[PDB]
Amino acid sequence: WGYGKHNGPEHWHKDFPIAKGERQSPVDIDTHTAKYDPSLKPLSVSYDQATSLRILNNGHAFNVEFDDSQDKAVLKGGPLDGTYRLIQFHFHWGSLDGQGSEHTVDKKKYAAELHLVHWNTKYGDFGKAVQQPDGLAVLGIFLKVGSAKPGLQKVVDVLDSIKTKGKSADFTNFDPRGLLPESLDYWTYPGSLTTPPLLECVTWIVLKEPISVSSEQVLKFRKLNFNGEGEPEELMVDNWRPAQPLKNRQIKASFK
Ligand SMILES: Nc1ccc2c(c1)S(=O)(=O)NC2=O
Ligand SMILES: [Zn+2]
Repeated sequence: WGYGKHNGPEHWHKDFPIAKGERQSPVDIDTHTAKYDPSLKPLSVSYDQATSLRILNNGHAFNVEFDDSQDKAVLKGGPLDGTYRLIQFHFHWGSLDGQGSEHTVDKKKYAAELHLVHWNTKYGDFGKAVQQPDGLAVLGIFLKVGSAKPGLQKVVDVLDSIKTKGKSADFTNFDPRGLLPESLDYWTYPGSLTTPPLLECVTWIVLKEPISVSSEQVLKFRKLNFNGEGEPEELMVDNWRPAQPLKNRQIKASFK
């Protein structure tokens, strides 16, 4: 599986039949269909004690990994019951500034989308959490091209060291608060992982307010490679799944 013609999203259902399931992600967020829920509590993002460890090119995206062996960076509140622990973040992006996000907003595609992945601590570890319908909470943040995001630049600068699949680099003392917009207003709905195995385990929490990154920052994302060292260069671009049918679901908004 990957993102090309021959093994991209339209093919994934053959190995992963859940691809055509009842709660697949991403979706288009139709802002005028979403229901404002005055009872959704504010989101609590508690990243003070976050301990970043490593950055890895996995052949599909790059992942910034965290020490999740204790409650140190956690998401609570909003639509969530209990405490969800940050494990990793990664992005999805385009070959052009006009595409790259997975979620869309009134069919608008952003240049990229950040996903901060958390697991429900009632399930003990990530692997058990993904078997549960409320196992994960993914905080999704859109990226638009404009001004640079200074809190992204440490990431951008290490990409050269992980150009190809399987490469990793120590990535300590990275503060993911630097990647958040000002507002924590959000939409939320029940969905899935957006890559195989496409498990239907996610509560999505998608911020309304995009962050702005520079063109130069996103260009550096686009210099990464899907292939391994020594193989023909296939640029890591357009690593996004397109919108899937909403089916029998409701999107709730935290704001009017
Ligand atoms: N645990 C996860 C593993 C991979 C992915 C996700 C979660 S995502 O945030 O749905 N987008 C993904 O690629
Ligand atoms: Zn993702």
